[PDB]
Amino acid sequence: DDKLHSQANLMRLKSDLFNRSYPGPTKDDPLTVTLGFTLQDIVKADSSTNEVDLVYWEQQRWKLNSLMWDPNEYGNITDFRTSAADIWTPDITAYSSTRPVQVLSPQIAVVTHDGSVMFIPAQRLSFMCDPTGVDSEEGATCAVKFGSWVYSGFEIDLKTDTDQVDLSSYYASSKYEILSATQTRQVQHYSCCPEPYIDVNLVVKFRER
Amino acid sequence: YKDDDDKLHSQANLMRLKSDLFNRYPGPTKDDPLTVTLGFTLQDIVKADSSTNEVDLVYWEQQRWKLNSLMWDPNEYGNITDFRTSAADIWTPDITAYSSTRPVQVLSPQIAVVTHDGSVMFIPAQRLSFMCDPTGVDSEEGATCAVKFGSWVYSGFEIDLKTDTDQVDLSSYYASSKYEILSATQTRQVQHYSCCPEPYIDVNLVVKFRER
Amino acid sequence: DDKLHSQANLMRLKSDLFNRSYPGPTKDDPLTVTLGFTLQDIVKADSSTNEVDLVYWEQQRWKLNSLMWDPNEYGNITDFRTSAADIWTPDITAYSSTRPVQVLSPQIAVVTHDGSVMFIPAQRLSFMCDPTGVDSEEGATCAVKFGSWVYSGFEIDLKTDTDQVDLSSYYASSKYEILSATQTRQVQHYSCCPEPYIDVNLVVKFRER
Amino acid sequence: DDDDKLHSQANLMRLKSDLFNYPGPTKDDPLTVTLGFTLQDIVKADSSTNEVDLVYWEQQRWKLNSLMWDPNEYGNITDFRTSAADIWTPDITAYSSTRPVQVLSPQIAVVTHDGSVMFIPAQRLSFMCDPTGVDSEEGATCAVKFGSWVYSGFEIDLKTDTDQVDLSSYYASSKYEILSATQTRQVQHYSCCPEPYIDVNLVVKFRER
Amino acid sequence: YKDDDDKLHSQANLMRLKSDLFNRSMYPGPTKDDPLTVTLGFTLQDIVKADSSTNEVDLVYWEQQRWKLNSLMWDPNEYGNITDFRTSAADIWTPDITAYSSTRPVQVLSPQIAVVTHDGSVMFIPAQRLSFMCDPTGVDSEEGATCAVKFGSWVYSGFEIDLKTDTDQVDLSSYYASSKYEILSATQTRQVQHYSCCPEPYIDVNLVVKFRER
Ligand SMILES: c1cncc([C@H]2[C@@H]3C[C@H]4C[C@@H](C3)CN2C4)c1
Ligand SMILES: c1cncc([C@H]2[C@@H]3C[C@H]4C[C@@H](C3)CN2C4)c1
Repeated sequence: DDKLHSQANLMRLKSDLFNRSYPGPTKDDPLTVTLGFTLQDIVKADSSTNEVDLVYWEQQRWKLNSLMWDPNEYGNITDFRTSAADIWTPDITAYSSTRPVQVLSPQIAVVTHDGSVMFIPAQRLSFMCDPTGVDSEEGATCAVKFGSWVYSGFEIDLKTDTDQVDLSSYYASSKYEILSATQTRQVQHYSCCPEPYIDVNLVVKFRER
Repeated sequence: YKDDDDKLHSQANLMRLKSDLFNRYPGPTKDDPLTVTLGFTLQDIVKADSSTNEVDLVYWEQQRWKLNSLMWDPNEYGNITDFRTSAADIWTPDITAYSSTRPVQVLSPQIAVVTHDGSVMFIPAQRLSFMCDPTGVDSEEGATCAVKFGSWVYSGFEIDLKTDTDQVDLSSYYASSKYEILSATQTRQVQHYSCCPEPYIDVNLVVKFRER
Repeated sequence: DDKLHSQANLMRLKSDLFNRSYPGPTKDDPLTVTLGFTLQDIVKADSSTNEVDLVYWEQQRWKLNSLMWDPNEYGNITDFRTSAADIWTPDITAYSSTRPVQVLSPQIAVVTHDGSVMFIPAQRLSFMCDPTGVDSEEGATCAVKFGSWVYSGFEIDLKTDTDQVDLSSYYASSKYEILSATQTRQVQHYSCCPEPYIDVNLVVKFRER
Repeated sequence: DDDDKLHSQANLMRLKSDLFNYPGPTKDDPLTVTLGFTLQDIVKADSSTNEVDLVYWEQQRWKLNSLMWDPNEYGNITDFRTSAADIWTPDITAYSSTRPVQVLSPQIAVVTHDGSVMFIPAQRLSFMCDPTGVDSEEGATCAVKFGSWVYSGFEIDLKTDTDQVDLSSYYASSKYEILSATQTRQVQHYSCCPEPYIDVNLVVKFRER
Repeated sequence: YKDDDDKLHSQANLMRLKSDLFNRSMYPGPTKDDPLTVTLGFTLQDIVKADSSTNEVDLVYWEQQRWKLNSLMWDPNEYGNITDFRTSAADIWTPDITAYSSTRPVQVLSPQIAVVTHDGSVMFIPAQRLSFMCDPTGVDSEEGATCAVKFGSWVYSGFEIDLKTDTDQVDLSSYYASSKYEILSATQTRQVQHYSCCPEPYIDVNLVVKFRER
């Protein structure tokens, strides 16, 4: 019965939240998405096509008024897990991939009572990269931008929580050593559009182990 | 609390607009034809395979069209001038590469932008393998290949294709590609086939390239 | 208002047809499918596995009473488009593929007021084929049967409009040239089932350009 | 005649409606599945990974009281086709595959008025096999077992019509020729559990052509 | 006709049971207030391929998962003496156990069907092919090569899902006898680790395999 009670409280929360009266962000109702990368592995560097294959965890975080609740009204529940399909998620995309991203983890988000969401898909990505110099001490340098496909900086702003990519889980016996890995918010002016555009630029310098 | 009420207000206006529009288009017909504007942004020639004569491209395919049924007065909807929506929520054109050798791979979210004048813009990123003899790519002259894009089931009487320019946009071409672009054009072609009285329209993407 | 009139006539037509009171063909209500192939490219011939990859257009046509209408009753509309997934379509299958067929085009059918349906997918198909001889003047010959996977000749019959496969859209700079290509109706019996099954046999003779 | 075609069509729709308005087999309600293979091709024998790739047709038959009807009550209809998704199908699985099976045919089944079902998916299968000896006169030998993943012999009894694999469609210009192919029902008894477990062992001996 | 009725009878009893369990008023997954223990057991069937150009190895294994829920208990006496049943894994909550270092999406080789027993226990055993991060250097020597991959919930911390094994010993009794690689050693071990994202501990089972060319 006690177990039944906490389960009903959570079901009540989710029912309350998911039947509320979210169309995504707008210039009137903008959103900030925080991005951070945890680089696991540079799997392959193909010098015949200039593609490199990375494996990483991409941490996304955003906050929505419509996902807030007072834990006191819901049995002291302070967070819950739910399918990422149950909620709005941002359309963060690599801007220079050469193959569809392959998702390596379940698509499940953690929602917290302050309305914040954490969603961390693991991905394998092939992106445009010239690995010349990777067989040298200086190594090779490559970069890929991540951002919304269709929202401007007026509707979705981005930030990182740190400039430094998390290398604490980088595979110690990878074919490639990381010499440095940074992630930087960029502000772009494009001649085509009045709106500012924002991306996060992931830059990795690496060489053969 | 006032700030919260204002967000809900804007959110409610957008949901009312979307609800109004998606409860009101069966695709183009001879009586009601549609002009679709195409433009390519070429990002990369990834691979040129001389053993199979396939060449792989990455590009952004901009598609634009305008429907009366998607029009609205911003004054009636909280001054909203446009919105983002799933491409599955609206009709989209069946523009197809005519000489692909693999199903095209989509690299971007399939989300379109709709503006109050009824115009839609949809720009999927794609990787395409298509029929191309790369002979000469290892030379100053380079190699030349072409692929036509057009509707699968609509003739020129139902969908007219336009380009805004004959010049492919190369301002985002990957600087360290294995292949450099000598030229890239996109040309509207009107075709008359012996099989059928109705005219056909395609856009011919012609790319000249060589090893960097 | 005129445009809305045109559009309303089209929706009325599809509504009327879609709500009729077609379960597929039966022995009492058999169907004839016209099948035609147009070859675009022999992409690859693998002599290590005896698999060859072909790109082609497969033209399928059939006619249903239930899809007929009088254009006078419907604003003179003579035809319309529908997703192939929204109507019954014949389960035409290559008998000797070695990988799932890959679809290179939209799956959209054209329905005409006389009740005829035209569906023309572009496909890439890997099938069983020994390319020995392809580097000689006489080339190599291969064949693949196409037919309904589950309907016998008593429910689905097949016909061609011509025995000669159209080569005029064949890729002029393919690694392989076509020496001949024919398509022929065949009737076959298998131990599993008492009824005959119909196929169209595609026979292609080809060699290195 | 248009009325007659609608008549037979209505009869079929009525039948299907009646039938499609079963929790799987149980110890109290057991089911026999008959299996037979038609081996079409050994496509590939990979001595670098000890994987061999087979293309075959897997015939499955079983019968359910819930699918029976009197043809006299339904316009003399004696069978019909229906999507395999519309009915229960057995979970027959290869026990040593190394890749997900690739489906090469439409998933459509044939139901007969006696309640029997015939379902014959064409598949490409990679499975565990050491092809050592394949380039010799004696050839190589490989084996793979098929059976239910989750049902015991008290729920699903497996049977074959014949211990001979059907070779009547084996690709005559395969890279590999068949020396013999058998499909043998095996019953195993285990000390752990009161119920017996059943499989069909597919054994193929083959060599380079 | 009596037998036909009896069959219908047992079928109705099973459908009644399933309808009753799947409409209970609903298991929302584990929480800090209602935590769950998941037992894992690995059966290694084959090392298919070792790729020294990319340091990726491909395994085939069966991943046995077991857990128990109150909401899935019934009295067999109330349901025709039914003591267990099979059901699609989509009909029930299942744990999001994930390899932490795969390099390609895991491929499932077996039907997604679970077995539920009257005491509320569940057994789900998917067969999988996995590519993961692994340096095969040494595989062609007597000492062979050693690699490891962690398995754990992707989104549930140790406060919601505890993972356990029953044994250190990876089951090798169905390992392919003519594999390109023979297994020198295989162990499965529970671990607790912290990550940058969160303050909570996450639990994994570490699968360690020593292998060499046969
Ligand atoms: C009946 C039901 N499903 C499939 C079939 C198959 C069988 C194998 C092959 C030939 C014939 C028999 C029709 N078709 C293709 C028949
Ligand atoms: C919380 C929410 N989403 C994802 C996670 C990830 C994080 C990376 C990795 C380890 C740990 C932390 C759990 N899991 C896999 C935690």
